[PDB]
Amino acid sequence: GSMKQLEDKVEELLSKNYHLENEVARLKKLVGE
Amino acid sequence: GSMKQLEDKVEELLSKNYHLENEVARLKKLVGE
Repeated sequence: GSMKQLEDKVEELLSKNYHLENEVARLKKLVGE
Repeated sequence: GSMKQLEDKVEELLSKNYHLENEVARLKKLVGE
């Protein structure tokens, strides 16, 4: 109910946020060194 | 109440998701061409 579905929606975006940010870090290493 | 605060939390992650993904796209252009 509510919280667990809304929070599951938030956390799912948190998961791709994890992926994007990690992807950025990897790319910015090549656009870094 | 609930929805507007939970959804505001989701949408805020959606905002950085926008930034990360955009940042990835820019970086992957340099790690692309």
